[PDB]
Amino acid sequence: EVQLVESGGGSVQPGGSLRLSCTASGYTFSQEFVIWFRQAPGKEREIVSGISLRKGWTYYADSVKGRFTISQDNAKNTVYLQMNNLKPEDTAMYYCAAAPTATHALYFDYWGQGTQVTVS
Repeated sequence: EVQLVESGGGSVQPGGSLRLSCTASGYTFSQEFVIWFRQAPGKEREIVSGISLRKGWTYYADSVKGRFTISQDNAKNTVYLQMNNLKPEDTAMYYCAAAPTATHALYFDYWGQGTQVTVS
């Protein structure tokens, strides 16, 4: 009984900006870590960012550091991904996922239908 729903994608010019949302519902208290991952057609899933909701620790893929920022709003039970200075290489479907621990990518779960980001 946890569900995550992604929104906020769109088409933007190179250098532009989007804010994605990951809106959670259900008994989400166990799901202390949240990630955003992306998948482009014919490529493998890439984790772009993660956050510990309890401690505020963050992770970023090297190629998004300085461009993307993950944050949370607990009243809205939402995690956001600010994407600034977007690049063609960022084009993909974006999903969010959550887990009780931060040891294995495989344990992250509960992604929704994703949201498309296109940079051109």
